[PDB]
Amino acid sequence: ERRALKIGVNGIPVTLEPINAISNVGPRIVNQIFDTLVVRDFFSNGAPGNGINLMPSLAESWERIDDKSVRFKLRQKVMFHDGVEMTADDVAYTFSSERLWGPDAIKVIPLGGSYALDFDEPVVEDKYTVVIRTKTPTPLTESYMASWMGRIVPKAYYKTLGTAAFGNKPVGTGPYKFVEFVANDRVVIEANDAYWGLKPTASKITYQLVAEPATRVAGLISGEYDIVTTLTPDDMALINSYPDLETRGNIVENFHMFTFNMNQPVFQSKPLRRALALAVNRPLIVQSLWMNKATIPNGFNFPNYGKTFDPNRRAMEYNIEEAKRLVKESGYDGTPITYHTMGNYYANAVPALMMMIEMWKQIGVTVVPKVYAPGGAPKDQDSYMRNWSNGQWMTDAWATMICEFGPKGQVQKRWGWKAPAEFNDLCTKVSQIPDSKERFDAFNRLRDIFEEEAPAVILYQPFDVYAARKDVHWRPIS
Ligand SMILES: O=P(O)(O[C@@H]1[C@@H](O)[C@H](O)[C@@H](CO)O[C@@H]1O)O[C@@H]1[C@@H](O)[C@H](O)[C@@H](CO)O[C@@H]1O
Repeated sequence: ERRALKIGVNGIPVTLEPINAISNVGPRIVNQIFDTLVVRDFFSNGAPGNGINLMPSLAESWERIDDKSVRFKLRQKVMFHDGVEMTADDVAYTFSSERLWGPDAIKVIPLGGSYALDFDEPVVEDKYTVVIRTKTPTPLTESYMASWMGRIVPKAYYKTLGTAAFGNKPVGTGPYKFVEFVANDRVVIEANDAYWGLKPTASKITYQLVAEPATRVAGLISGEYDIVTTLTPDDMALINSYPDLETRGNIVENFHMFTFNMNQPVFQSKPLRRALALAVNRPLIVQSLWMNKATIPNGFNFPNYGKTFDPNRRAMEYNIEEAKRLVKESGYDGTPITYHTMGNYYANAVPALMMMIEMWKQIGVTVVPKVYAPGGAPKDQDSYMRNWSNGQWMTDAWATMICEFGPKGQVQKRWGWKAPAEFNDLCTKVSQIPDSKERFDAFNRLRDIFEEEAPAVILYQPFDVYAARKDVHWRPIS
């Protein structure tokens, strides 16, 4: 009745510590090991999978007390996988200064600071009651707890081991418990029948790295895998021609992009970055490799932002005439520039890059592909152009414009983007004021500056496709 599931995946996270595993490949695993206080109802308000009403999970109930404080009443007798009961101390530790948003915490969870709300120290009222607090007002606390930043960790065990060692031997409250993790190869988790919620329906799940998508499709066809991830619309006809298999595709709240190491002199200033941005013919790429199913957004602007989504925003421009003009003004001598990609970790990463190489050749820029295997990533000093993605993880434009591209983020700090002062002042301003005409117009100014500066270039939202045996009725692939 309960089968062992074998999942062929595009990649394996570098760790299983829930925040440091935030990526396209970590959530599908950590989502089964850990739980959150609340969860989004993906089908609320008639939504076809992207609904936002919040429902109980580790917290049975919650009340916003004021514009800075939310009280959570926790479920009782919830057990971590090692048999330690979960209490308000564990939830307080999860969002503490020590673990997440303090100065020392940023050394081991490098992105904790940039992805945190403006937290103050949680208050434990009793064994099953915790108050999550912010130093300044924010309405996002509750939805933040349903996000990939809100997975609850065990205080005693986590603090003893440290963030890094915990990541190799994680302990959570989720429906599956950790078995093994082999870097760049597999993760195995097993049913936790002590789970507080619905009993797990699989006995074990193995996430196995299968780098090439054609090999994943072939493994599903042979019965080696029950489920496979990160396919494209082109694979659908063949898979659906098998009566015992099926595919599922949808536009994800994530965008593919290319970006630059702006510590490098060739990309320290905007002209050549913007030239490469203006030479990208996105409809051609979408028509050639995505069967016109991938979506091109009107800027760094997505419907899930709600009040900060601008449905009337103009399209991102394509101007080869201006791109040629900016290549010359930059003094670009013709030196080849590398573009690093971990194979097709991103669906259509290598075929899209080859099309963009030809587009860039037509504006006088020579770009060379540098394709590497998992774990063979280059040092920052050797990275020039690279591909990336950003999952739009909040119902507010704060994510990912401010958490990734703002003054506290990795694009400015690690990757050297010298953002104009107006950009960083606007990031600061929006994080103070509530939803209004002022906030809506400020995010539009940030979007305008993003396109002028080109620290990254948005390509499209992929039409994500996965496949599975029709007799596998539960697929832990998030
Ligand atoms: O798999 P990727 O695209 O990017 C991951 C990186 O996170 C990871 O460090 C790198 C090396 O292992 O491999 C991938 O490029 O995940 C991004 C996050 O990096 C990002 O924080 C989030 C929100 O913006 O969106 C996505 O989930």
